[PDB]
Amino acid sequence: PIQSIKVDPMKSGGLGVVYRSPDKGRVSLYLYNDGEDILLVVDARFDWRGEQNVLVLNSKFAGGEWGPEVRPEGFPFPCCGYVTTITVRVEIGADGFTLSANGIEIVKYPYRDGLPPPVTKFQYVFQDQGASETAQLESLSAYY
Amino acid sequence: PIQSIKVDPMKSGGLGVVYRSPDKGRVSLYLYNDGEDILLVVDARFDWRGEQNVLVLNSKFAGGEWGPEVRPEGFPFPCCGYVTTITVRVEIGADGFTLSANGIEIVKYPYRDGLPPPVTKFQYVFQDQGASETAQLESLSAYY
Amino acid sequence: PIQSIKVDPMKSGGLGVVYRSPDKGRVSLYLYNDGEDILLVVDARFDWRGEQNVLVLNSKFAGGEWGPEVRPEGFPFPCCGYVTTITVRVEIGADGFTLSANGIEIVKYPYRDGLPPPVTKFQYVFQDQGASETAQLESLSAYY
Amino acid sequence: PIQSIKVDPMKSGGLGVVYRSPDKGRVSLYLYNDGEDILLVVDARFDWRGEQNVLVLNSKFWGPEVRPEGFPFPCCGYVTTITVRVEIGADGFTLSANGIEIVKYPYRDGLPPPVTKFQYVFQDQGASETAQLESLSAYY
Ligand SMILES: [Cl-]
Repeated sequence: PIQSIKVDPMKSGGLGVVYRSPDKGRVSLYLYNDGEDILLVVDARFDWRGEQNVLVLNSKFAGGEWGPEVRPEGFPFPCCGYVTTITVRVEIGADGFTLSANGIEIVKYPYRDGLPPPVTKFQYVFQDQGASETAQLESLSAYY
Repeated sequence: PIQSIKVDPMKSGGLGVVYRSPDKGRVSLYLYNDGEDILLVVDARFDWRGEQNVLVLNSKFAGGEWGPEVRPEGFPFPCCGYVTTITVRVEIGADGFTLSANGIEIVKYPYRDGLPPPVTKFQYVFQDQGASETAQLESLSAYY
Repeated sequence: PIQSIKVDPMKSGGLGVVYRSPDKGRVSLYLYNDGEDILLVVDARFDWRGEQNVLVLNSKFAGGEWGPEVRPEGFPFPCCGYVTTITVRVEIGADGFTLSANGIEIVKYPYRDGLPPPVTKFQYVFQDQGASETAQLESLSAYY
Repeated sequence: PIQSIKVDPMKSGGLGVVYRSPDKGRVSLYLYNDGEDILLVVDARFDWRGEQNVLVLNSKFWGPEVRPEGFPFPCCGYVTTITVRVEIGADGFTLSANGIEIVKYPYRDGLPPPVTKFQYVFQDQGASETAQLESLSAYY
């Protein structure tokens, strides 16, 4: 349900994850620096606090408050309560993060004030909301 | 919008397709014998004849009539009018075909009476129903 | 040891193979048009009629003689009589083929005059020469 | 040419690497615990001090060295993409390359999982084509 890989400080390249989606709950991906600031959360809400199939991007300092949510369209939430295998990729660009899902680009996310790279940790968190089918993590990768 | 591969008669291995889903229309995959009978259609209805996110599998002889529809759950249609990359595979087993999408097994389908392998041809067909994102075929594969 | 796909007339995309290499003998990939001209042969000689670890490309008319033979470097022939899986890809570009193996571009190859695409058939052929490990075909693909 | 991923300690699953090979030098893959013990190194010697195209496995805190056949060192001057996978099984590591099993390596006393670190290290020895790391993976 929770796994991380820590990388040698990363200012370019990509982080990827493959997982089987849950019918309920949320899958969260956290990109941290050593300060443990959240440079980016990619928070895919399957069914979460009354929201269905909602993707949320945000950042924040370690003991800190969420910035504004961004909510892109195009994340491959399966219909009808189904589940599937999802591959997600975060490019660490000069500009900001680039998020792709199944090789399709979802959103460009410019780096937030005082939170640019290097990334040093990439974390998967599945949180349940009484799902019939819970998320299964298959892999975590760093792309150089 | 229509593309096929022709193979030496296959009685095992697999046929795969990758494509970018459409927001409307249907993507059907046809597996034929040398007689041009349809041993199997894998009919992914994204938005077709007032149906939405429906998978239909059936068989019929060349000029004949469709037999009994099977409508399995789990095919990973995207929510919300979104598109994604879908990988589908059909194994040709001893007793039936095994259909999988994104590496997850969808259903097993016993060969219909007098419609057994060998498969000799595997064809992708997308038919529009005024989609704003039309299907894009990426590849067709034969597995030994 | 011989397998082929016939595709619809292809002026675009690519064609792929995946196989487990032989410790001797040759593996040839032929690209035909409808007339059965050889628009390209990618002939990988592991141990063949005097030669070891040599790559040969040519084209010929169905009738006629060969052309000037090109022998690129870079083809991943394994050392020491080992075998491995080889992935090979032939892009059908505007001006010639591009050959790659395991994702590394091996050579570009301008179309011989009188022998441009459409390509209508991609064929794999293994010919033994007393291998302790013969080749095994894993897949053939058309990319659009 | 040195990279690592540190993972929450793993007693099952797998570690993968993809890189483009060098024509000289060695690329070495290390599996470490918390104390930097070498639970296993997979040392692909393309051209390394007299040895050519040799695979070497071992562990340390040296000890007996295994030398499996079948690792896909390319012939001639050549380089390619290589995909190596190491499974953390119950009996030991299982190592494969380009989808093919190369050998099984029982854990050695004092050196069991969990694995906390997987590290790639290319050391050059005059290569005209240097190694290029492409990705490092953990499988769960
Ligand atoms: Cl119909």
